[PDB]
Amino acid sequence: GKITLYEDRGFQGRHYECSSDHPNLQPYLSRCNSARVDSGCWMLYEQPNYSGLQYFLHRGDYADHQQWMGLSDSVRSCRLIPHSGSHRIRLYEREDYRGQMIEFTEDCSCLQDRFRFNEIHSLNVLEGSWVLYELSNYRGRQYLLMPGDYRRYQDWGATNARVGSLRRVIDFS
Repeated sequence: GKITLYEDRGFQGRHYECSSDHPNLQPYLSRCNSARVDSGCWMLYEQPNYSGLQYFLHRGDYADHQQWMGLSDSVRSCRLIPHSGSHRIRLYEREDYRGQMIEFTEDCSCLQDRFRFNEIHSLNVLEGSWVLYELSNYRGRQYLLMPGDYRRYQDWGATNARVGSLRRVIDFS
């Protein structure tokens, strides 16, 4: 994958290119107001070491941080999200894989049309990477999910269990 991050909007100003995870962009990039993703899928983070607010970017041209729903021009680390050639996830009503479970292999724009709960308390990412969204239609706080176990909502970086939609991490090209 390849991404170029720019200090000013419209692909202007000082910039920095990444082709792998970068845990601390601060020396190389003082702010981020636009990005061009040439390939791969990326998660931008407000704080170093993959912490703070998260934002999913795929291939394309993002002329303003608002296009990735960025709440500010602070981008201080980024992950190259591993490609996968399938997706499967189990979402659970309660912590520790308890209660009702609903399984997905495709995107879901409104979890509540499939599952009566406003919250998911644990999940198992069996195949591929996903972005979990606080709100329906891929809005609100974003949480990158990579293959592995998540016994509690705090394991995906959330401060509560609210979930509204779920998206596979896929490069269309």
